[PDB]
Amino acid sequence: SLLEFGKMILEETGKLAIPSYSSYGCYCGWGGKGTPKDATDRCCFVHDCCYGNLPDCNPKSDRYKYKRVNGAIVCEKGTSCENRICECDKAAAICFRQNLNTYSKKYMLYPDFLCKGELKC
Ligand SMILES: CN1c2ccccc2[C@]23C[C@H]4[C@H]([C@@H]5C[C@H](O)N4[C@@H](C5)[C@H]12)[C@H]3O
Repeated sequence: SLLEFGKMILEETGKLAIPSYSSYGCYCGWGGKGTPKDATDRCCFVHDCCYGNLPDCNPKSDRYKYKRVNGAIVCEKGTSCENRICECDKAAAICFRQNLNTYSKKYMLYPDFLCKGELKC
């Protein structure tokens, strides 16, 4: 759920998912249109796609458990949905951490009309 995801992000990047990741570019946060603006936005695109592979799960509200073995994220065993949701989130958190160097404040609160294009998962 958003509770685990938000905490994962904070731990990984040091940034508060809200508002650092919840209104960035074309895919980070409400939204799903156009060409991703940068690496961080691509992380959110892939994340969106990952959740898209789970039509009968509920990623925003289904809670999972995860632990950290030193710095590594390890998804704990739960229902099939919880395991798969956790893997989606873990990947996004790592992706965000891998692209912190290019994270740009100019993409925060990015206006909708500038999100143009088609990009299939
Ligand atoms: C296609 N679509 C869906 C079709 C059928 C079930 C679920 C989904 C979506 C809605 C949502 C979300 C991501 C994000 C995304 O932008 N949308 C996609 C993938 C999904 C994902 O959970």
